[PDB]
Amino acid sequence: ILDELSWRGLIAQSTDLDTLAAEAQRGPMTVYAGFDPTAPSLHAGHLVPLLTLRRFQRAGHRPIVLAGGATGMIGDTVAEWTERIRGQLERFVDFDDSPMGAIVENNLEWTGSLSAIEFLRDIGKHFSVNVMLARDTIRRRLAGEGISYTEFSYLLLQANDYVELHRRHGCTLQIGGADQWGNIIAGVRLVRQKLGATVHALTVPLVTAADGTKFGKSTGGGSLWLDPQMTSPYAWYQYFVNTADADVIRYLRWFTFLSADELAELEQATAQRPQQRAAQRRLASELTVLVHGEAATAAVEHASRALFGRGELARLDEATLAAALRETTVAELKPGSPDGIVDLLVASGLSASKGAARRTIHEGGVSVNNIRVDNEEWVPQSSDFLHGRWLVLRRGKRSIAGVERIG
Amino acid sequence: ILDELSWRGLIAQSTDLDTLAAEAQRGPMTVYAGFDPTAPSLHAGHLVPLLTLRRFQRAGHRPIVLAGGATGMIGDPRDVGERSLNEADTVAEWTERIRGQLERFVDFDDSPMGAIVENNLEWTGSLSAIEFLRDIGKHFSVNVMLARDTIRRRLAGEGISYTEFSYLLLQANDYVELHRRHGCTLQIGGADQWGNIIAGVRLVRQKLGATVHALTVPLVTAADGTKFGKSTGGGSLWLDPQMTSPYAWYQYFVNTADADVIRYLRWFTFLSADELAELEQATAQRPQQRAAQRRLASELTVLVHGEAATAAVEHASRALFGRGELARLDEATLAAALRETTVAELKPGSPDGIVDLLVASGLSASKGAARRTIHEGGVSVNNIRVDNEEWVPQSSDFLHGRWLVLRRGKRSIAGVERI
Repeated sequence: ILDELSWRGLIAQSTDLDTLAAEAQRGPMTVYAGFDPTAPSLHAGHLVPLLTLRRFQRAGHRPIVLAGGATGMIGDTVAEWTERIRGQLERFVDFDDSPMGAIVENNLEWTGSLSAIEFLRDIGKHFSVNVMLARDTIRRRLAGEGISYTEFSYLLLQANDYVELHRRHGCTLQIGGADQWGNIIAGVRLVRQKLGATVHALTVPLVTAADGTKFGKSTGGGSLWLDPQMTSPYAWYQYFVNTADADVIRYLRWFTFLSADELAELEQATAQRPQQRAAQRRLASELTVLVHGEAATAAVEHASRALFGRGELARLDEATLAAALRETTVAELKPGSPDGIVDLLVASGLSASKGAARRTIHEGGVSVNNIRVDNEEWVPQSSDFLHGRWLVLRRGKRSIAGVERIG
Repeated sequence: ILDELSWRGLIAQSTDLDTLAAEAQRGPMTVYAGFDPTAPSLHAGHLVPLLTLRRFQRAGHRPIVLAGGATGMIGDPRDVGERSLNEADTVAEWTERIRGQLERFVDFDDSPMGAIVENNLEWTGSLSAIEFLRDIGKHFSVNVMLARDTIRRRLAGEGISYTEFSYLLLQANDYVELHRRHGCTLQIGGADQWGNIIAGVRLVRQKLGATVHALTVPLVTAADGTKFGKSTGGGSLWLDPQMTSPYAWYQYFVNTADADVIRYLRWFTFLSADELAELEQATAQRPQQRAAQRRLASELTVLVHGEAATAAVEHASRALFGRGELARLDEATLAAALRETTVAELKPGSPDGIVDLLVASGLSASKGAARRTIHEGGVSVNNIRVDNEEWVPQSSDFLHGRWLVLRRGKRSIAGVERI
């Protein structure tokens, strides 16, 4: 288990690895990871922690998801969050009535009834201002935009959480994002002091692409939401299928369960057959199946291939095609007005100039509905529209835009 | 009132005086001062803020003494084993003892100007970690708190616990809470306390939008540079009689240097500018007579221990050096009086003779040197010139059947206490 995470490169930081491995084989651990419940859904940023809990469960350990209700209430519906999220959480970890079964806790269970005086006396006395400050995270925030005394205290609440989870569920490892380290180790120390017991920390890296951009950002720079109504399965698939070649294997070994040999063979694919995207499409299906299931993934794949001349877009059902198209720019054609391939290309944002359109058309690079267009004056026939609503324009084999009929 | 304080020289630092003056005329302010002592008693160190509170009342305003109960309840690293059984009862004992003393300085009665003594546990006790961090903690910059130089200097080396770093927020909060509950509009303290008093002023504006005020009072230093309110060698002078006898209280103030006596009279008492002028001349002209110091001692012993105990302490210190009759003295006073000097304990069997007692009590170094000093000039036993050498103490000589007052010249005295 620590061997798995290690070959995959998933262990950013940790307490003693040998002492931890020792605890692992000893018997089924209870691992936990924290979550802010103010959010209406889990997004792409929760994937590594969540996936890493899944990894621990497979290896036979028990995962706990700790809802940070305390902070949500201080910070700047916590029963509601759970059931809003439970559909998603279940995709990663298993909730059964047995020993390794998953389990959502809420740190309000203890923090909610914690007085200011207990906090300051029984927790705060074990903490040195210097040590707390003595951190690049807080030191950056101190040098940067400043930190409030409340923001500075979170560490203590977070530490207490570990003590309280160890007491209540025999919990002995906390996992988190690489940036959450201080929070976690604080908890290990507190547990040592308040309880005499020895426990562990292990962080996983933040994912950031070779080009420097941060993982899980959408088109508008928002979040990639696990929730289908917020981020469509298509938007979800699309995202991972457009992973750079630089990153695709790393992402695969970090996010999926492919064996090192399977990853060897895909590594070759990216080397020898890069325009074919074997690695991207595999990554895309694995992460889309994970979150949105197989049936939903199947549609998206067909749609995705159809849209790029690799398929049959007549056989895609309106719901699917519509969703697919609404992720690209779409020119909404009405009575009048374009009604011509040249016009449509510029309107849909596929060609900049009407001049540019003409050019690419005469290079054979333009296709409507996967059929090529030679003629500069081409006009859309009535029977061309898919489901009476849609045209699919494409330049080369990579860039597509839509056209929506309107009344 | 601001003029009263102004000429007496009692404004160490303040927020704008004009604005504060404005509010004073507008009518009765509620002024507060806080105390969070070690022991369960005030000492000389508290006099100035407290007597200053008294001035506010005399000037028509309402004083509040805020017992800072929260800090002590947080301060002990002791654990529930041992914290619990006692915690809340000793806090309630600490407040009543202090409230008893407070009644000397400030008049409690139902009335608008009626003093209130509160304990900041009436809000902090039920304050939750979440409320704390949410409602109060958000208004503080860590950067700003680190800058504050009490903290800046104390944060060098091992530095400080999260708890010690937090007290500021709770201190500040007391101001907010007291403005909510009593429309409290000014806090006063010692000069050193400015830092966290303004912390409160500030927090009251942020949280509550109101502009409130701050006025500190001077820390008292002798003209010779020494700190006020410390024992000859050691520590505090307590307001509690069974920690510091009334005699010791009187004598502390009777020994105020000439250099300080008028200033202290000016800060600790209600004498007029003219009355002070009179005593100032008195001190310059007749320094030996100690008029100023005796007034100080008298004024401050009455304030704390009442007229009767002051009456006793004056009679005792007169009778003890011949000038008055020690048959009249309260045993309690006489005991204190002799316990300041060097007292020789006469157990049963040990020698009685006047010469033995002289050597026992430190008044003479030898059995002969004693025999010597007895002759023309004399030792006195209970203001009685002893002229025989083999003089033994009769049973009826012992004052309250316990004490002999031995005196060598007219200045050095010692006590004999039969066990």
